[PDB]
Amino acid sequence: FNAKRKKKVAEIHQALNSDPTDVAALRRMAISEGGLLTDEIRRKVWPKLLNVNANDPPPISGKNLRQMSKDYQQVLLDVRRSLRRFPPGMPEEQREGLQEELIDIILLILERNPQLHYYQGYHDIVVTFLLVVGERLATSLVEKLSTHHLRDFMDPTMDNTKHILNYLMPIIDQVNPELHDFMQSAEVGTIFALSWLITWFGHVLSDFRHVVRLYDFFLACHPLMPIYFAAVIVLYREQEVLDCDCDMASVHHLLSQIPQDLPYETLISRAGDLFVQFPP
Ligand code: BEF
Repeated sequence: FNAKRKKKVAEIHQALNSDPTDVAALRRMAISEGGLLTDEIRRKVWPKLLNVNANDPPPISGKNLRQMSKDYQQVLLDVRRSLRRFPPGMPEEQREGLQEELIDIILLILERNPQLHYYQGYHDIVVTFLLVVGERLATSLVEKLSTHHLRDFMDPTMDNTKHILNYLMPIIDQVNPELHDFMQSAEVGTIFALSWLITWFGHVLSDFRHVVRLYDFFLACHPLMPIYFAAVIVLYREQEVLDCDCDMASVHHLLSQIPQDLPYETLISRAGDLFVQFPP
């Protein structure tokens, strides 16, 4: 509704202009329907959700960032194969400048944080931020995300099948023991969910506008929330899975193929509920 949107926009403005900043009202707003509504609003709100300040604009990239980055060839390759992330209406020139900044953001964060290891798909998170909030803020926000919500993904000692994936099955079991037991016998594992988690579902929801609204939700929530969103998608598809061919090839095949037009607002609700009933 348009009356509701006007009220939500004024409530966001009231929260930004309060003392103290009413961050609690901003999480509520990010969690509730439509999330934060616009990128202009997100440029102000996302840094509050991650508790990052207007700060020393990241001690500049040193000179020769690219020349000293061992991951430059990998990052260049990943970024070049990411054109689909950009509005099809976006002029070629404008897009190629954003690709240049996307490379520099990733490389700068890696250089500032040598304990972090690049992974394929990281650029799907970084480009979303660059498109929403621009290059300086994308850098300081993603850096905060990289050292917290994404750290295990960027840790090569960390075994991603342990850790984050290890939550998915008990979650599904808590809510639907049949589906749990079914997927157990298919020996399907949890690897199917992994691409979703490390790219924050950029290839699960088609509409870029839906993806950014999901980032509102993830930024407002505890860092394990994406696993509950994965769980809720799997549970949504229960019938389709219970009608499957029961093996690691069938089960994988179906779940990996994402339905068009998922009810994201409903699934976002359900992920918050599930989070409450089976917390980390
Ligand atoms: F050009 Be792909 F590496 F098909």
